[PDB]
Amino acid sequence: SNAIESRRAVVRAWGNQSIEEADPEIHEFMEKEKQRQFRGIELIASENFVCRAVMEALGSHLTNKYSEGMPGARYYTGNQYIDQIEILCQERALAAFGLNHEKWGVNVQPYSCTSANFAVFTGLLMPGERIMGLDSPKVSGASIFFESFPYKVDPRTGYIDYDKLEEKALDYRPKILICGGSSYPRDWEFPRFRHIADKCGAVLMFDMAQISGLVAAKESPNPFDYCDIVTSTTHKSLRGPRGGIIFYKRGLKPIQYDFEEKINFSVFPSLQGGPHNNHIAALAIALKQAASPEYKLYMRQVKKNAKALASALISRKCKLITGGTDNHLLLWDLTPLGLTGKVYEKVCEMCHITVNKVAIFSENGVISPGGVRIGSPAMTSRGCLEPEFETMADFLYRAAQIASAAKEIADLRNQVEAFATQFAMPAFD
Amino acid sequence: SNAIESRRAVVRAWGNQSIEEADPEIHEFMEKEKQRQFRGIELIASENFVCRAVMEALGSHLTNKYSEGMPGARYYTGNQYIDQIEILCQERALAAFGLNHEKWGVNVQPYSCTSANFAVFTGLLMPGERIMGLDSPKVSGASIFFESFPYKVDPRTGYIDYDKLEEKALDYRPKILICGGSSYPRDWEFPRFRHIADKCGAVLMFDMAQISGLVAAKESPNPFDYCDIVTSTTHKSLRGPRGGIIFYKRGLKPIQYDFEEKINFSVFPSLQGGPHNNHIAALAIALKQAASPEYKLYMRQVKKNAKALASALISRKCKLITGGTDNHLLLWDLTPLGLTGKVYEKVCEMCHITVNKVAIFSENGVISPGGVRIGSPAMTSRGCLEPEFETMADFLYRAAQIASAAKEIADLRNQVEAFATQFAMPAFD
Amino acid sequence: SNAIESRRAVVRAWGNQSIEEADPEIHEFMEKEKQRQFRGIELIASENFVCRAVMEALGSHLTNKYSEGMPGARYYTGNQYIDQIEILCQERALAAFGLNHEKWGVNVQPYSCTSANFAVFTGLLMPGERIMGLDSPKVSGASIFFESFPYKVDPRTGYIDYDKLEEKALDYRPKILICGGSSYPRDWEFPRFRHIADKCGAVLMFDMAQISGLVAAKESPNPFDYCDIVTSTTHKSLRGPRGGIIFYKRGLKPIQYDFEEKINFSVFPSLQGGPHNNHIAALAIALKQAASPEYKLYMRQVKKNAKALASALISRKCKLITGGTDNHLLLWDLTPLGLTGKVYEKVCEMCHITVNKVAIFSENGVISPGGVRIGSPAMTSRGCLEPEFETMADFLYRAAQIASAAKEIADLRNQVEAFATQFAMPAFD
Amino acid sequence: SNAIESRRAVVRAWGNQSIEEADPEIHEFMEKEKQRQFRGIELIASENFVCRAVMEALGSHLTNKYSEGMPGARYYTGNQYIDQIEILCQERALAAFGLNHEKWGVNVQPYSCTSANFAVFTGLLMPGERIMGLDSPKVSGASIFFESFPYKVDPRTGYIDYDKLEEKALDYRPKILICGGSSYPRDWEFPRFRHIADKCGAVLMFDMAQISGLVAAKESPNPFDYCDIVTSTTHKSLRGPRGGIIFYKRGLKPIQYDFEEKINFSVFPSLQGGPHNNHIAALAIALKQAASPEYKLYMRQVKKNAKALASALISRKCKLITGGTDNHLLLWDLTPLGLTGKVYEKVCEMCHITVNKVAIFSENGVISPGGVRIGSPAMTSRGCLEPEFETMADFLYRAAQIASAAKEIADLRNQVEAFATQFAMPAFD
Repeated sequence: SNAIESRRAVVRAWGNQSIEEADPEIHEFMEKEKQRQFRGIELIASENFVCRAVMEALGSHLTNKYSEGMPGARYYTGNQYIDQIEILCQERALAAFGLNHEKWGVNVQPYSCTSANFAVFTGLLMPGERIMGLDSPKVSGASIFFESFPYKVDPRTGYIDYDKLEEKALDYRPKILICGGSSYPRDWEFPRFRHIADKCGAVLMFDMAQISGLVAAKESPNPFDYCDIVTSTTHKSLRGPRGGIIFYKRGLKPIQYDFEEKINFSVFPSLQGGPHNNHIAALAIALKQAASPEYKLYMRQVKKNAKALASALISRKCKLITGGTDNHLLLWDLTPLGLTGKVYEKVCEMCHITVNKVAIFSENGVISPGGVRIGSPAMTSRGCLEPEFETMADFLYRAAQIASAAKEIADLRNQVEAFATQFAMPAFD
Repeated sequence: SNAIESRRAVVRAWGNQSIEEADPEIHEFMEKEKQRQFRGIELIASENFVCRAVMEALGSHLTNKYSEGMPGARYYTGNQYIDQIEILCQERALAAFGLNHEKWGVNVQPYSCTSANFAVFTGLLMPGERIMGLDSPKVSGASIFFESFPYKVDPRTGYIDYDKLEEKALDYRPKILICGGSSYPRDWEFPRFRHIADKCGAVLMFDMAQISGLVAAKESPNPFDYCDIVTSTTHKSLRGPRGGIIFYKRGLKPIQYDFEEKINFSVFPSLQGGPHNNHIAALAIALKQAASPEYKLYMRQVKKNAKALASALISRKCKLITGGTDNHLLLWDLTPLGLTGKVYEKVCEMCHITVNKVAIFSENGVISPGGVRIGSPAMTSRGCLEPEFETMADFLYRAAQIASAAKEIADLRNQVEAFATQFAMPAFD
Repeated sequence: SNAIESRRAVVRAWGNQSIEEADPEIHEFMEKEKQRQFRGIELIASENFVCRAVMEALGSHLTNKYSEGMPGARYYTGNQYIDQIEILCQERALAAFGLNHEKWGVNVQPYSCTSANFAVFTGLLMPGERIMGLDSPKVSGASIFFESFPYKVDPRTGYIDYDKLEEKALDYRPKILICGGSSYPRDWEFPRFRHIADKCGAVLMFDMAQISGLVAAKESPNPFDYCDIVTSTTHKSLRGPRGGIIFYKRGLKPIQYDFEEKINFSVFPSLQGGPHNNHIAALAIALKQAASPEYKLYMRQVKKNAKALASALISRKCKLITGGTDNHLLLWDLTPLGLTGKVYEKVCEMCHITVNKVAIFSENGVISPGGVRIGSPAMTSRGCLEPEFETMADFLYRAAQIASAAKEIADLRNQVEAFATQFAMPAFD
Repeated sequence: SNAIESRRAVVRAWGNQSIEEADPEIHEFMEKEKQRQFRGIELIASENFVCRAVMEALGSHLTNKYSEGMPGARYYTGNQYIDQIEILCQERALAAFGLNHEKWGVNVQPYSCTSANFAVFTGLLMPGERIMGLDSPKVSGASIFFESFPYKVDPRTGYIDYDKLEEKALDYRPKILICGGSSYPRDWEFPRFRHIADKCGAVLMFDMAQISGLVAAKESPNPFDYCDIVTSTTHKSLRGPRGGIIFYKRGLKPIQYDFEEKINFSVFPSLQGGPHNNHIAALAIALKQAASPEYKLYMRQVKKNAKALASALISRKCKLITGGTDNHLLLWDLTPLGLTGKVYEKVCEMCHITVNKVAIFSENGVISPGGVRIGSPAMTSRGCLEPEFETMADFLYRAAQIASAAKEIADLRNQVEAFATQFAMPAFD
């Protein structure tokens, strides 16, 4: 039919336009942002670069299909292939962390790690029961609808005070004891948490926001040997898309485990709509890489690049909280240098160096504004080895040296850009 | 440096792989799903096809940047270009609906319409205050943390009973009166809601889940002349990515309006993490199209394709709830034909026809399982005009005729596939 | 010992003083009030006159023993005889209402009927769950801690609309459906409440504040044939001391009944301290009286006196809500006469007539302030028969005639006093 | 009239019967209890002996008038004289504790100290907000409807650890910080509580259940110098009737004070019905006595009798918690003697000695069941001086010697009786 043929040309002329054709203004901004990422140093601990395959999935046709529900029993029919993808993504999630499907289940639908945590609480608690997690020195949604009693690192050392923690948890008796989160540069002592959770009758939950990739690479201690629930992000050290994961115990107890029905129903229909199918397939791709040998090398390099950068700052008499790092991030007290995190943040940005401020403690226990947080995963994905992270520490210290005027920035920005533009940007050129 | 050059080839060999190279198994499933969409009839009222530009944004590099916060005051530095994009997206959102920035504000960060509704409640209510929305004939997250008292359509007619509604709202006095949602095939009488909300002291909220595109095209009544809050999806009639929007009143009242601080803080940091930057730029692209003249033609055709399909079913003595539709969807009572929605759902799927079941009322007021819901936006984007929606009604009725055996399916599937494969699939060939 | 002997004189010198000796000022005020009760007409439906036995119990030595707990299981020792009194009082309560101890249990410790109702809610419900009771045309403690959705009488008739109530209860699904309370001048239809409670899954509670003596005397329908929980006052028509009672079902269901442990534990130790031993023994005396033939004659006179007062107002063309009464109280609309309840209230008081105002409806549906409530138990305990209640109707009407003029109050007060002093006052001379 | 005359005989025949006439069975039980109090040693710290004036008020005609509301603003009319009594009682309460009416207000309606505490919470706090008080080593109504985080004494010493308490309060940030309650044998340090309350932003409440007479007599530190709210019982050391009191700050702050309207409205109509008029007049009598020189001598003897009983146990090598007492009560650890509190409890009862068991700590930190609590107000009101409290220590110890053998109980009971009957019983002969 000639009418049907001209109908196809109308669809294609709309459906098949590129960004530069369809929205010149958005394309201009998206190109300026590609240059910004290529021409700067990315030291924000929670940033990374996704590969092209992850990007192809993110920008694919699976979003056209609505898939409310969980695989196998879907609200909408026509999900044969979306179901395969999500099951494969579930299987790969269990495999990346060496989990057995008879002891662990996994939900890959949370829109983010925050939603995933909130989903755990909603599934396991009545509104107003007691949770107890780590706070940085009614804001969060968890503390609006639940009673939350955050614990704190020892101001004097930067490390968690586990004895005070056991006292608090025993006194308060939360239903969920949460470890993980914020920006803690050392290893969590999962045995002591398990011991504490056992004594006070709480479920033990690990939020692996910042370190899921290290755990997968067997380069951080394994929470799954000790926790009952583990949630994670998918975009940080894992290098997948935005999103979150909920892992939970299954089967008989050391009466069965309760989590699976409650958590699934809490994700949908309670708190979310349909899943972001494009994100789920992208995560399948990232989770298949998280289990590769190549990815284990990357994570080892992340850990080694963070150490090399820490050491270079230590050799310039910088005060780092806990004195270093076990993982990929480090917290730098700028108060000795007479600087605040806010001021330093803005000077670094003037030099194509992105860091972010964080609240820290002074030795005496007062909250200081002079904290900055940095990390290695992003520039490690761009190819940087240890010599380059030492150079970057030199940029960082020089920026601080400048900000102690509280002109010469042009030199630093020129040097940072000359430096950064030497390294590939994944999925582009 | 030769070392730095080989470092670039390592990054590129990982960063620049395609799906078919990097994950053959996921690529197989994603290709089977492209064929499924191309070779079938998509009649689920909430599905649509995104264009390539939207897809290019969805699969772009903006996700590498973390952008916690709202534009202008960001937690992380380095968001100059992401801020531009989100502001442009905010401006375009106001423009698509003819809103003035001095009377309306907009947040484009909700991960979905559900999150966006939940965000409104969290920002405006204490846990446990009274909301009152429309229900289909403690499940939802809103009813877990808030006291919710759903109202119902008149079982006898399918239409909302506004007099009973005014009585209920006056008796119960909710803090928020919500219209919109589920799968209501007629126009909402915003004047009566405003009248009812005024009498009982509630804020008036419209959830335009299903009809945001019609509203934008000035082809459905305008909620913004009457509501105080309007939330919407972004992937259904709008043809953007997944996501939600919150619009809210600003400035002086007919003491200023309160919504802006509360709703923004509820989206972040309370309930969400950082925004899905790729989704926001994709939405900017879709919102710039939603305001075009071409898009107004598309929506007019959606409305006309839904009517043509309704009429063709009416001429075969099908019972449709309210007897037709004002918009893009229609609800079909299959009980006369001696069928349930579940059974019919599975037979259609055997013929590459996707519909979804919904609960409906019988005339006497008992809940019937024989409801099915269908809609026109998806196949309208593939180019279908009214003659093709009449053909599709013929497929639908024949499928029902078959399912009254409660063999000849091969003929129907063959005919549906021969039919569907005549129409372009946006962004592909 | 001389020492020990003189120590007795000191104790007696303090312990054995009369009120007039020890507190002349309080004695003066208490004599003024005794005169006021004797020289006045007491027409407040809630008031009555306790006998000397009740007063001797209220003013006895049982208060000296602290008795936290329930009988047979008390916190303290020394309760051998207090236990027997509370047991006897429990047994007499069951007997007064014809109840069998292995289908009904009873707790006589509540400090007041309000406490008793709140104790039931605390025991049976989680904080924030739904109750539904009658309201007069946040305030109550029940509505602060639970979600209350009150129902109302039909404004046009004064009677409850059981069809609107069944609708509301099915829509709202309360966990407790309460009847009784306020000042309903007619019989509750317990069979309809039982049917409504059954359809929506609620516990059926009757608060028999006003009519508990009428029920005891078999002059009002028996709530225990239908309810699951029955609370009551003890000082109104029962003529006992201040306090409340909780009756609850026991044993097998037509799994055992839940209430006993939950309700007792809510009374003590959750909401109350030790019981008022003086009040429990007083109640034992009143409950023994309530089961006797003489009390049945008193309640019959109470009904006949209220009926005679009503008919006398009716012949003066007064408008009474529902047009009369089934029990001991009536509601009178003073709007036609051009008076407010509060204006008429204070005029009556000048004439030694105590009544109290109440909110009522007008025939349309607006709240009228011209309601007054009166009832017969107090003056029936003073000996008045039907002729004396017709005299009192004449006083009431003449008082209203005076207040429509807004002096000759003096004449009406003197007539009320000459009238009221004709009648004995229980327990004095 | 002959009719009217015979009607008086009927009323008098019922109204004027004695308990012995009207209820022989209750009279028998009440005489048995009068003997039991007279022939026993009452060492329960909570008990006391009301005088005849208090009993005549408790057994008077004021109960016949219903009096919902606060004085000067009552629901009903006819309250001219009841108002003056409650005013007088309010004034005497302020006077007994040296308070000025334009810095402190008082509500004398609470049915019990427990009711009074709960009324304060309901008035000052939203449901689900945080209180923090002392617990003995969900249960209480406060913890069902609010979030309670109890603090505890230092197990090793019996004293409160004010440094751990300041830490807890800063961590938990309660809205009300409560001191007082349970059975603390030592002085509360109000200055530290005020400092803790200030640092964490809480209202400071003192529940003076046990020591309200000592405070009135100036024999215990004055809580009103530091607290914002003070509740109290009325029947323990005050020797009044059962009931409670709420004192609250008024007027300008060192914006006005919030408590008055919130607290009064919580008492009535939220949580209670009308007040117990007989109890309010009784309290007026007790409060007048409490401000008199004679009462100050009684409380001094109460302190000296408790001190003499303690020293006698101490010389028998008993272990008392904190080693003694500042007030009227002491706690005794029976673990060294090899006894449980409950075993010793029931033995004492066989010898006409009333004590009650309590939970205590061992020196390590485990809960011991071997606690017993005793105190001096009851037998001091019967006339005992220090020598008689030393005799009583000998009874107590000899009782414990018997129970370590787990007969010669008979000898000890007969000695207790011969001893106890030496002493007068207030208000009888």
